[PDB]
Amino acid sequence: LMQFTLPVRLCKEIELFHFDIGPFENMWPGIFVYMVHRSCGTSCFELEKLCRFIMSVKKNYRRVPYHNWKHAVTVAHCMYAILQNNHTLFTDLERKGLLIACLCHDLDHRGFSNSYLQKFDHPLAALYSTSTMEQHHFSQTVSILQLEGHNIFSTLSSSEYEQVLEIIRKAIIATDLALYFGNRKQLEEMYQTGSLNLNNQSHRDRVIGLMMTACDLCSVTKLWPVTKLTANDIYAEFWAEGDEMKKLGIQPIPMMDRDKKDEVPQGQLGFYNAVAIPCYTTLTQILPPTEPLLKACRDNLSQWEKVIRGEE
Ligand SMILES: CCOC(=O)c1ncn(-c2cccc(Oc3cccc(-n4cnc(C(=O)OCC)c4C)c3)c2)c1C
Ligand SMILES: [Mg+2]
Ligand SMILES: [Zn+2]
Repeated sequence: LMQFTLPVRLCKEIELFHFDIGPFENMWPGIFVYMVHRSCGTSCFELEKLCRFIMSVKKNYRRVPYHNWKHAVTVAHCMYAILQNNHTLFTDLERKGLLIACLCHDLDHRGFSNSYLQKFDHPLAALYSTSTMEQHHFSQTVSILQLEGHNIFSTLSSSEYEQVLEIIRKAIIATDLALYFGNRKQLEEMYQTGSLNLNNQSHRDRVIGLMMTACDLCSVTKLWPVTKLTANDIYAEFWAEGDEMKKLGIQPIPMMDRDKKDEVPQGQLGFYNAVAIPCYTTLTQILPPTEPLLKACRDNLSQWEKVIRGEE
């Protein structure tokens, strides 16, 4: 009989795709609990275990400029919006798994790409040859679930448990944006040829993968001041990586070269055209009620075009 509630402006705005979770770090756990309770029910997780899990998840995000705890909770909130706008398309196990997958999807990120790990010769790049950080993030998720009093999935059968951990693994692996391009091409073709079948688990897998990319990129779907200030955070990481590439004797790609600051506007255009727009385009085709993510992304592309024209 303990319903989590938010102040009125949050209670209403949290249901919208463009909600920003705000700069009050200590409200993020309650925002997440509010979302699980509304998306899943007060019954899906024992509150004391969920609280302990969220707090260990928080502790295992690092204080990097972008791939931090705020990103975790932001990506969960977009997933919550998709789930609440497409109620009857998702299983009970999918609703439980996917908000958790989003909270956990960047666990123990260090602010460097899979590439940099591979060029540095980091031990994780020997353990996990592809989707290096993303296998690490799942591995950290499983480690936190196995802490005493942290198994939020305790109530599930042996079957359901294997099923949810497999939804989470695939969800997290899909956030490897190298995998996005092929996934979306396949989903586009299936949607157009009419072969797309949500009863085919393999198809559901691809659709959940696209939702994961959509949630992961959701900074591009926010109010322009959120979008622009978040871009400054992600380039802070990208340029520190470029600095590290130069320290290994490697000229970085332009996106990671702080000497090519000037070129950010045009690089955002490429990003919106090559990744973001197509991502939310295909998502809106498959799940019509996600359309506000596409429309917001398009709006933000047009703000980046204005930056380029010196109209800001
Ligand atoms: C918080 C906002 O999230 C982002 O901004 C974001 N999130 C992921 N990615 C990303 C990761 C890997 C490849 C990629 O894919 C693309 C695709 C097409 C263009 C680009 N691109 C972006 N900037 C430059 C650049 O040179 O800036 C110069 C400083 C270039 C080339 C990145 C895009 C970006 C840019
Ligand atoms: Mg990631
Ligand atoms: Zn992420």
